Amino acid sequence: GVIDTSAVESAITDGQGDMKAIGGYIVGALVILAVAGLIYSMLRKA
Amino acid sequence: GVIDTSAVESAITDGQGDMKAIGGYIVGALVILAVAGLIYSMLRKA
Amino acid sequence: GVIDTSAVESAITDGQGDMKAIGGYIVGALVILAVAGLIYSMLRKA
Amino acid sequence: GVIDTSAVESAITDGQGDMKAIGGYIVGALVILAVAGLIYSMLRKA
Amino acid sequence: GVIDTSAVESAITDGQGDMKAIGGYIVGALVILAVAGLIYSMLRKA
Amino acid sequence: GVIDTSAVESAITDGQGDMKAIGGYIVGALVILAVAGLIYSMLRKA
Amino acid sequence: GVIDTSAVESAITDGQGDMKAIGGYIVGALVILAVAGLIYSMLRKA
Amino acid sequence: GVIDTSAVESAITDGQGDMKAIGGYIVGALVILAVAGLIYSMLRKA
Amino acid sequence: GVIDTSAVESAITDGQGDMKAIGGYIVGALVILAVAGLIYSMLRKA
Amino acid sequence: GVIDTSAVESAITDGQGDMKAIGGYIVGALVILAVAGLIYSMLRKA
Amino acid sequence: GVIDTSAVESAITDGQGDMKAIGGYIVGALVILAVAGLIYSMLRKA
Amino acid sequence: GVIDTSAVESAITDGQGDMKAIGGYIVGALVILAVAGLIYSMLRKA
Amino acid sequence: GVIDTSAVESAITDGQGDMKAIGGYIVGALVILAVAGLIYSMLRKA
Amino acid sequence: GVIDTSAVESAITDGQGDMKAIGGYIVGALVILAVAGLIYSMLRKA
Amino acid sequence: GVIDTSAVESAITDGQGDMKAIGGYIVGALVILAVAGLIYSMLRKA
Amino acid sequence: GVIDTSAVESAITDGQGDMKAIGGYIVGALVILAVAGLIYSMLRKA
Amino acid sequence: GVIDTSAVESAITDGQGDMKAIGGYIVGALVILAVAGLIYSMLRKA
Amino acid sequence: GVIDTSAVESAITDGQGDMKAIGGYIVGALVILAVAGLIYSMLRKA
Amino acid sequence: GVIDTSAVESAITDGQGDMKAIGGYIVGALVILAVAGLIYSMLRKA
Amino acid sequence: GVIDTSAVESAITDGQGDMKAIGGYIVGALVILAVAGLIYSMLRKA
Amino acid sequence: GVIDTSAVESAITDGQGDMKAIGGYIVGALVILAVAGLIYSMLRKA
Amino acid sequence: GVIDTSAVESAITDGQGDMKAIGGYIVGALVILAVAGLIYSMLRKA
Amino acid sequence: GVIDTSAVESAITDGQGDMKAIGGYIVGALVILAVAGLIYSMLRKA
Amino acid sequence: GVIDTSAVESAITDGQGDMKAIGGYIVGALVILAVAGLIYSMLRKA
Amino acid sequence: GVIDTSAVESAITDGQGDMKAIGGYIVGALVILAVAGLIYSMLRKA
Amino acid sequence: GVIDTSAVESAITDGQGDMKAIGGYIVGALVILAVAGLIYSMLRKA
Amino acid sequence: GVIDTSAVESAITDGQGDMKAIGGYIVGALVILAVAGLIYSMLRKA
Amino acid sequence: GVIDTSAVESAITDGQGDMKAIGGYIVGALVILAVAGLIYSMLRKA
Amino acid sequence: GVIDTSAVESAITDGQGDMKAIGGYIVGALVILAVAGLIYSMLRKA
Amino acid sequence: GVIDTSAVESAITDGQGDMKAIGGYIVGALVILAVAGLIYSMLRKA
Amino acid sequence: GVIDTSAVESAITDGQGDMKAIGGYIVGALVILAVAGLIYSMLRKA
Amino acid sequence: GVIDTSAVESAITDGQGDMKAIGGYIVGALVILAVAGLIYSMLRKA
Amino acid sequence: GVIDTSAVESAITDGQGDMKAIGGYIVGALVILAVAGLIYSMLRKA
Amino acid sequence: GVIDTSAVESAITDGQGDMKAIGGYIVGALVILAVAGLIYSMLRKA
Amino acid sequence: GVIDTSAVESAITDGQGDMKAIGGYIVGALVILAVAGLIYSMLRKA
Repeated sequence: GVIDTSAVESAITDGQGDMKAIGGYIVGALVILAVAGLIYSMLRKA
Repeated sequence: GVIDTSAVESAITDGQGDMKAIGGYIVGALVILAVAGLIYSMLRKA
Repeated sequence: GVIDTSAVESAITDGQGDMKAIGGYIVGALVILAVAGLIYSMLRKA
Repeated sequence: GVIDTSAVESAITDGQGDMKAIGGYIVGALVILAVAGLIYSMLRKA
Repeated sequence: GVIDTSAVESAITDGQGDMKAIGGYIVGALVILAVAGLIYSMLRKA
Repeated sequence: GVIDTSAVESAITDGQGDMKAIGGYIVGALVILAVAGLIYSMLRKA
Repeated sequence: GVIDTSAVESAITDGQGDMKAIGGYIVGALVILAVAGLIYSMLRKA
Repeated sequence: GVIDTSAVESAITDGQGDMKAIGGYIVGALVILAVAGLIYSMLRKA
Repeated sequence: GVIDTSAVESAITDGQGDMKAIGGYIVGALVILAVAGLIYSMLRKA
Repeated sequence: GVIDTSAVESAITDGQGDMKAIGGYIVGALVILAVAGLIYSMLRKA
Repeated sequence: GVIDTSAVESAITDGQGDMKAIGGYIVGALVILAVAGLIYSMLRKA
Repeated sequence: GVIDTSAVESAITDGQGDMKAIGGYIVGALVILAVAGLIYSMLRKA
Repeated sequence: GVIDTSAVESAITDGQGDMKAIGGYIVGALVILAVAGLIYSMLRKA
Repeated sequence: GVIDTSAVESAITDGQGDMKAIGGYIVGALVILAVAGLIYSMLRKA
Repeated sequence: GVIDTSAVESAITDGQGDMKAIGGYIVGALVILAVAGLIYSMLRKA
Repeated sequence: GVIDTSAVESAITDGQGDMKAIGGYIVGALVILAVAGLIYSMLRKA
Repeated sequence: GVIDTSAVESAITDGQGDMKAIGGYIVGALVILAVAGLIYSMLRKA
Repeated sequence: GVIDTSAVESAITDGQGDMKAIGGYIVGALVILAVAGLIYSMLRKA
Repeated sequence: GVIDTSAVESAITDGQGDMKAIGGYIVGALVILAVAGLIYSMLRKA
Repeated sequence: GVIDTSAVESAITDGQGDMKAIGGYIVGALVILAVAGLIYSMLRKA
Repeated sequence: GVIDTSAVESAITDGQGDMKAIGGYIVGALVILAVAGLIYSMLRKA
Repeated sequence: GVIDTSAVESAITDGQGDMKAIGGYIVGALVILAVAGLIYSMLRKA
Repeated sequence: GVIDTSAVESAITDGQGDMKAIGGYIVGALVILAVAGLIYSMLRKA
Repeated sequence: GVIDTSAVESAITDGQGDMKAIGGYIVGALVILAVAGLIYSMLRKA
Repeated sequence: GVIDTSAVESAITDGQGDMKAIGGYIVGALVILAVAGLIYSMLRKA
Repeated sequence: GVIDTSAVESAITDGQGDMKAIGGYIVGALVILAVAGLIYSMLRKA
Repeated sequence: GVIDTSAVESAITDGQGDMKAIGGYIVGALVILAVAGLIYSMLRKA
Repeated sequence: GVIDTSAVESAITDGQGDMKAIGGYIVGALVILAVAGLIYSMLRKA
Repeated sequence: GVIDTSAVESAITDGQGDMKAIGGYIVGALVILAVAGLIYSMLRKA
Repeated sequence: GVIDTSAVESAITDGQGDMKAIGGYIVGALVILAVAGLIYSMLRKA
Repeated sequence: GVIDTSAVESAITDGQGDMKAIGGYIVGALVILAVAGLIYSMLRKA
Repeated sequence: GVIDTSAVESAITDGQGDMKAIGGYIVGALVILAVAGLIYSMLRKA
Repeated sequence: GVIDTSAVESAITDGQGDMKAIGGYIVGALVILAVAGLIYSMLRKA
Repeated sequence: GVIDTSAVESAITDGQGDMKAIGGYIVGALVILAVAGLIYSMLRKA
Repeated sequence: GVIDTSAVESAITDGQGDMKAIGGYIVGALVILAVAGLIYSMLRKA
């Protein structure tokens, strides 16, 4: 008997690996929103 | 007479054993989702 | 005359005996599924 | 006959146990959001 | 003639008996989800 | 038959219990904002 | 012939019975959210 | 001549008799599943 | 010759009869879910 | 055949019934906000 | 030969019939939400 | 010579005759399942 | 088939109806502010 | 020799014939679900 | 073979039809808000 | 259906009611300023 | 639709009405100053 | 498809219509201030 | 069936109750501003 | 030998054919939602 | 295969079309505010 | 796309137009003051 | 509902009260100027 | 063996293709909102 | 001796052959579902 | 349920408390202006 | 992939374009105020 | 003896092979959704 | 069961703590404005 | 006598042997599903 | 195994790319507001 | 990332540039007042 | 059995960790707004 | 695991960086106002 | 947890720091006005 669930350990890892990519790159675009909003509020201020 | 259902006791155990692997490693990827979502909500916040 | 169906009484009993094994050990693996699913749903929740 | 659903009682308990972890630690991050938002509103105020 | 389906009456009863266990204990973990979600929504609220 | 949804009655109650905490303590910080704003307006006034 | 689906009539009723509990107690916690939000908006108002 | 198939009429009747037992008691356990599922869905709902 | 499949006509009818019971009573519990959900959404609304 | 969806007609009605309660009583608190704001603006005016 | 699937034509029709009930009455409660929300927004407006 | 297999022609016909009964009446109970399932899905829907 | 969205036509109308109330009565209080401000400026003038 | 499997050609055809009935009428009830869901989403929208 | 998805073409159309109703009538109430807000701002202006 | 926006009609009225108070009493103090200024100018005159 | 800005037409009119009062009565006191100044200059003259 | 934003064209127009009222009548009261101020300055002059 | 939205009637009432507190006490501080401003203008006057 | 799975090629094609209908017509109703939402947001905007 | 998202191209266009209406007509009312404010400031000036 | 800010060009122009009116007519009254003051000083002179 | 604008009635009164003080005491110093000026003119006279 | 998932490669591509349409055209309507809002803020400004 | 299981080799092959047909054509209809779902989610998105 | 808006009663009170400070001390500096102006006018007088 | 945010570049430009219009024409009316004020001060001067 | 499960090793591999296709191409369409949503949120932002 | 909302009690407290900082230090800068304005008015006075 | 069931021991072993192949390789394709689903959920998330 | 989330890296980048466009061009219009406001305040000044 | 706030540096500069214009030209008119006042005082002198 | 939700404890912590970063750095930019606003108000003051 | 919120640290910094630009350059224009106002007051003085 | 509002303490301080600059330097120019006015009054005196 057996069952090599070793290709899982690996394969799942890539899964996390890509979500860090999506997870990071995603944020990169929320900063543009962010800062562009501080500035927008600086100008309308004075 | 007899019937050695001892290879079961064992063999099934591996079954659980691998599901803890899938069961754990699976969660590892739900945290990436999770945290990447707190941060996403921190940035859009302020 | 006669017919010793006593080796049956016994032999069948083992039959039940092993099915409790399969029957129990089997469930042991449905809990791993179970709990690993509550947790999976806790994380995706918040 | 029988069926030892005692490994369930236990195993499920851990399930709750971990969800209190996820459940608590999760909130720990909603306070950071929270307070960081009161302050954000104090500054923009005056 | 006969057929003692009395060991059934009993044996099935345990079946229900254990499902109340699984049935209850299962819910115990859906409350943790539940409440942890009210609170999560209280904090993000104000 | 049965289903002890008594652990709910309780468990949910804590849920409300904590939201009164969050609910109160939250307000404690909206007063600081509040008063600090009356005063801010008193000074700029005269 | 027959089939006593009378234990259903009953057993299902409890089902509704408990959902009124969950159904009510659940709402009890949405009011805390609610009111705590009117007040939160009263203070930030003036 | 003859053939007393009267012990059949009877003996078969018990057969039905026991299947009503199995048939009923069996259902008793499908309600536990049932209700425990309505409640499970009430909690996850709100 | 013959074959009195008249006990079927009847016996099956009860079958439908009970499924209307299960079929109705079942729905009775989906309304509790339903309404308890409209209200839940009314409160969180305003 | 049949299916008494009459307990729905009723049960849903209560649903609306309670939302008028929440719906009305909710507004009662938006007037306090409202008027308390006209007055707040009368005083700061002159 | 044959197969009277005429009791279907009918029986299914009731099925639609009741879903128009649920389908309509359901909406009746989404208007209460709706309007109660326009008004809620009128008051907080001025 | 001969062999009157005419009592067959007939006798078999009844066989079909009863299976249309079982065959129809059987379906009558699959509609109850059916419709009771559309409705069940209408309610949980909205 | 169908769907009586006629209770909407009506129900929404009341919605507008009440907002004219809030909408009008609201203004009634902005005139008091208004005039009380012309007069306030007449007196401080001479 | 022979074997008139002509009563099949026919008899099976009815089989398809009725499944178009069940197949169509069945869908008639999935539209009610469908549309009643677009509308449900229109109202909750604005 | 076949499948009359013609009752769909129609039935869906009504779906759109009603959403134009909800869609229009809904807006009718956003104008009341709108105009009542221009006027509110005219008065507080001078 | 309904929505008793009658508690508004009333409640808003008080709003105006109090602003007449603030509105009047406010002026009472602008006369003191006023007259005290005519006199101040009479004396410095001759 | 509508918006009765008729209570304005009126209410504003009173506004003018009172300013004629303040406007007139105010002048009444500038004549006393005036004449009392001609006389003051007549006496100091000769 | 469609969307009758014709009730807007109209409804908004009234909005302007009333603001001309407020806009005009408002000025009517700034003239009283105005003239009453020329005269006030004529008298104090000589 | 049922749904005790009676704990709402009450709970919401407190909501209004506290907003009268915030609503009143808030004004208490706008008078200090107010009067302190009349006096400030009396002194700078003469 | 053989097996004319040619009536499949065809019959399945209709299957796709109807899903394009459902698939298209379905979208027709998501645009009404869509646009009616842009407009809803235009009005509440200014 | 296919998917006629051509009814979108169109339908969305109307969406823009109406927002130009709301968008323009909306401004028409901000000019009345505007000019009525220049004049208001001309009069109070001299 | 577009935005007809042409009704502005016009509407604003009237704004200037009326301020020339107020602007001129206003001066007409400062001459009366003026000349009436030269004469007042001629008489008191000799 | 309510709003105790009674603390205003009072609080404003003090406002007038103090302005009579400032208003009177202020004049006390304009007499010293006054008389000291009659005398100054008596002496330089003869 | 085989499986021509080539009709996927294609068919999915159209999927993206249409979402660029919806994706673009959608934005076209967010600019109208956008600009119409800059202008709205220019006018109310001066 | 012998046994020509050569008509099998062939005949089975057709079996696979047709399942590739069913297997492919089947998928063709899961893409329509698929894409029609991406688009459905694009529209409801913005 | 509850909501201790008692920390408000207090906290707001301090708010008034400090504004009396600012409110008083502020005036202390308007007297210096005041008197220093009577004297300035006494000296330039004679 | 793609996303033609080119209709933005353009559309926004018009936005600026119109604000220069409002921005300029607006000033045209502040000069009338301006000059009409120099002259007003020249006349009252001598 | 034997059993060439080698055509499996291969055949299954294609299975994975195609799911990477579906798996990838599928994502290609979730990015369009994604980005088109960042942009949608950038525009509505400022 | 449980939920340690104790890290909230604390964490929120810091929130208030920092707002007292911002709240105080903020005022420190409104005094500079204040006093620098009394003096500015003393000098321009005499 | 005898019976060499030794070719079984062996032959069956291969049976298990191949099922590990099918058993493993099968899973290899459930991971592709799995991961491709985490990622699908990451993208739609933010 | 694999999953080419490389088309993401790219595709998301464009997302940021366009938001810099919207982000910049957006600001271009807040300066027009800005400067047009300094000038507006220069003119009304002197 | 980035944000070209370079169009600001420039655009603001023009802002100052025009205020020097308004700032200078404005003064040009205060000299006319000035000198015309020295002369006015020379003539009335002797 | 088991389930190592230890990688959560950790992973979530980073989540908070980064939100303190976003949470702090975010505020750093609200001070620039803040102070730049005190100064802006100092200059326009005198 | 991880999440590189390092592109934030940076990106936000630029945000502050640009607000110092807007923040400074903005003030540059409040001085022109300022000084141009001292001078304006010097000339009108003598 | 935490929140370093230490960069505030500092940053705000500079805010005061610069206002002392503006606050002082501003006065420097009110003395020039002042003295230049004493002298102006000395000369016109004798």
